Amino acid sequence: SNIPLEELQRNLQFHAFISYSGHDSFWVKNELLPNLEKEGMQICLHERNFVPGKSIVENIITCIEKSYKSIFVLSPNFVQSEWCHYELYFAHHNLFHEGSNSLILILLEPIPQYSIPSSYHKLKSLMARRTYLEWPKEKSKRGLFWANLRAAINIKLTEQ
Repeated sequence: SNIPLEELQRNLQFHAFISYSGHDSFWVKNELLPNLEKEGMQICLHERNFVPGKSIVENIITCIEKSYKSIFVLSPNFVQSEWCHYELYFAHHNLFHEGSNSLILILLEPIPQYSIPSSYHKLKSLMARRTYLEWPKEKSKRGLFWANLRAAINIKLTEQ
């Protein structure tokens, strides 16, 4: 019931790469990863999988290149401690060709406008699309979130 990565055009190793902030580690390790790995998905994680002897940027790009999708756990913590790596890399490399299925945005916590610096142009461009999956506060809507998340991971990539 999951995408066979070996039957893809590229030699991908993971179904999705999860980029998150350390301050959001509890939800990622007790909700995100359990719900994805129990379904049989291979996850490139921000903590593990990173190879020693390389920079943090190289480890992130390596996880992205070996993953069918990339997941950003958007939150005030993610903006202040994680997004800068992507804002700097997007200024020179546009590997996510705009409107593409490659990037999946999870809004774990609402991001206030004041906490977003005026220099994070790509972050404002991504959140303006209103295509992110919001973590619901109601427990009854949790099952809808996971169904939407697994679908976003397993949907066919748009031609980019």
